Amino acid sequence: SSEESQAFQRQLTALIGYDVTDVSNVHDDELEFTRRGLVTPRMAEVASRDPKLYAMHPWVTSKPLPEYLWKKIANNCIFIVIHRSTTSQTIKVSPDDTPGAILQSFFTKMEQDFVLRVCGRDEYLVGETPIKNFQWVRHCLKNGEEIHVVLDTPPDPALDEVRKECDRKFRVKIRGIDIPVLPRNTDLTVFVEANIQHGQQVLCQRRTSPKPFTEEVLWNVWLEFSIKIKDLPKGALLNLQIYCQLLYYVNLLLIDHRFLLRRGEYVLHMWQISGFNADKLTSATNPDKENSMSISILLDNRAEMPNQLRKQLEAIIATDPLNPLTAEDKELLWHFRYESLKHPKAYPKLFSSVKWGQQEIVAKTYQLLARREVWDQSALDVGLTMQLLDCNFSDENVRAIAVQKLESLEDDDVLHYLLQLVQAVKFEPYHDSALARFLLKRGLRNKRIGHFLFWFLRSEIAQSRHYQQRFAVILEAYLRGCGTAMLHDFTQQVQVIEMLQKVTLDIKSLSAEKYDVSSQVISQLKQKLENLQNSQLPESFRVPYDPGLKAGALAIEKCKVMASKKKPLWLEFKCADPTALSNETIGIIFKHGDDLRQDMLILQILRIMESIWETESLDLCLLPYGCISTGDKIGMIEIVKDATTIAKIQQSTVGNTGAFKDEVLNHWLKEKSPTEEKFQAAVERFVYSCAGYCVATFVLGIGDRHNDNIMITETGNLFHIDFGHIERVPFVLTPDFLFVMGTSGKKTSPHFQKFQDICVKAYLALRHHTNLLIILFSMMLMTGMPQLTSKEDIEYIRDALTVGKNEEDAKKYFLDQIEVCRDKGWTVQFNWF
Ligand SMILES: CNC(=O)c1nc(-c2ccc(Cl)c(S(=O)(=O)Nc3cccc(F)c3F)c2)cnc1N
Repeated sequence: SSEESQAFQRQLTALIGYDVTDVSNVHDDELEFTRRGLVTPRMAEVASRDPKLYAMHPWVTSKPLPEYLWKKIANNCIFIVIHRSTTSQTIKVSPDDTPGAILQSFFTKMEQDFVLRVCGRDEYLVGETPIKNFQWVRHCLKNGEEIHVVLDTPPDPALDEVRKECDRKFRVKIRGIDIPVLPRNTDLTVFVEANIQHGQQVLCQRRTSPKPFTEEVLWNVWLEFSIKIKDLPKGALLNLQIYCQLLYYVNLLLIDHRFLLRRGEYVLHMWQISGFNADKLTSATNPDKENSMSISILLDNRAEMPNQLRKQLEAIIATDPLNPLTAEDKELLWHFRYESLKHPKAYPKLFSSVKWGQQEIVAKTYQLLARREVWDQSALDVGLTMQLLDCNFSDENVRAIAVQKLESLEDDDVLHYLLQLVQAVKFEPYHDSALARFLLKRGLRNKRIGHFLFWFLRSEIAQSRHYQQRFAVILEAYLRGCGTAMLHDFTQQVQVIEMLQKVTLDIKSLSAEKYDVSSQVISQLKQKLENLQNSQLPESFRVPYDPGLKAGALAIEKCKVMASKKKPLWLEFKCADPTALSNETIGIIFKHGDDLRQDMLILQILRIMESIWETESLDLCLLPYGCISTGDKIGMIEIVKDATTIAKIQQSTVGNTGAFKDEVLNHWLKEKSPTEEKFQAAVERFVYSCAGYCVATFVLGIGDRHNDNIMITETGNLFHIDFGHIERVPFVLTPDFLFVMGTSGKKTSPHFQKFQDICVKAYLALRHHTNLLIILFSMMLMTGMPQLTSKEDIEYIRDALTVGKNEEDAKKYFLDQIEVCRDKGWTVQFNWF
């Protein structure tokens, strides 16, 4: 430790937003043991990575180029437009043409160190991929637009340079509980419930005598459990809870990171229930020693299946993730564990049929996992892998075969799944996990991944006390290997975000909950932005939410505070790239008031749904806008260009306190389209994007939305906003949407029939991926909600995806829902005030 060493570590702390060397809220070694453990995987990935592919991070896919999109290539021909200083020049090109081939199919069209970069962006077309297999290229095809690439020097890889670095039964003594003040109620009773717990399966449970609820309550009882010390499984948690009814909980790992039984005296500060949630499982103690309840404790311690059994089995094995097993189901899985091993899809259920509190069963479990050829030969099924990483599996061997599968994800697919894999770190018993390290590896290997990993981790560190220490240790590890270049770049973004976040807080307080932005507010705002430009603010920052774009200077006069109780800022920037082919603006909405973690989670489910749709050649035209959560009820949102809310459209030549008429959306649509062509391209886009959002939202159960929360672009693209947030309609298909499709008001249309057609296609696309959608929704709820039912809330999607139907029963169902919305026209829209 020099200065040096510590100098650098001070930078890290501000990048993270947490001090990982602080050891004042720990009662053991684990965290520091993870900092040192993560050194090896990091270095291995630094040492092993390609310097120039790392510096240029092509964003590519191995996936087939969809039916739509080929249908946008005419004569096996793709036009690319190079640029050198003031010169341009197109180049006709073939789908399979590697960027190296294209570059010389240009030098022959009349040295080595020139790269095919994108205009506007830190985005290279490089490495050995058919151009059609770069994502920027596919963005340009889907979107009707031309590919523009500058010709310049390949970024110096030197900038990315990484810095030099017993058969006794188990018992617990419950000494007592202490809390500086209760005043919440007068009196009542309290007991401590101590649960021995594995994969949220309670192994044993004892409680204390009840006693009067006073500021200090002492017991001081040995609670003897039914289980032997030797049958405690690794990852087993002492769960300690205070009831009246549940008020407080905390957990202690019975077995530690060094495989030793937790021995000794503990005073543990607890988390308060504020009224099935990832938070409940944390091995972290509450850092607030002042206001917190504490508890103190001492630890002193080959055959042939009856054709119809086999079909019993296969029916169990073919049932959904949320289908409960019975004692019988479990005994059948376990008894026929080797038969079950032949089915990859049985793995979750088979592992839930294990008695984890028996050492000899656990051992037999390990013996069957040594026999892992069927699993290792199986194609990655992400949904099934995801299930083994959720709250029901606390065993490291089980969780580690799940991660093993994830190893073959391409980078493109990591990115689809990144937020939910970061969130899944919360179901890990230990800080250092095969999952922790896979995310670490994948981040260091790819800058795009590594950038989102930063903000994903940072979002949790800034607002999860339960989980911020774990996530900070993993973030530090990332940061000590991403390169001083990336480090430089994160520092800047944090700098800007902090600056811009003060301004949105300051400005909010100034405005009352009254629907008016006062002269002197927009005055106050314009002021700070100048008083900040113009100080203060970096010459240019990378847009988080979109790491290719770089923002430069604000456009003070386009900036404003938004017609919302939340008073978000609407900021606009000049794009610091001269080579950019527009002068369109980079818009970021900063907002305090909403939990944008919920938005993130939903938005990422929606990108996934679009990939599901792509595999079956459907484009439902979602606009899943960028949205980075930054701290407690605060963060950033992407401004969609030429977009207007659907409430604002209705409050037209009409006006305010009334009333909703069925055209207007159509007029606005023609009003906005320069040619009757463009109009029709818009009505088309509307039928698709409409369909996508009705399926998506019905499945996620977030369909009943008010139309100030539904937007549309000038080109017909519908999109829901503010997921926020939190008589029944299944989705928002109002008369004004129908008109545009062309069916006032109980008939059929060429375009309604199409809409109905597209919904049915896309719905059925999703149910093919039913098990994947269900695990995502279930983790979503556990790691990003208020409270959620370990039956009914999660089970919504089961019923939405119409599990255990044929394609017929389902098409019916969805067309039924389409109707409910038509039968109710404007009811629920009006029902708002
Ligand atoms: C009026 N809003 C817009 O024009 C707009 N809104 C968004 C947007 C997307 C998601 C969310 Cl969650 C939001 S917001 O609810 O936080 N901001 C907002 C502020 C004033 C009025 C609104 F209707 C808003 F949605 C806004 C994106 N691009 C846009 N062009």
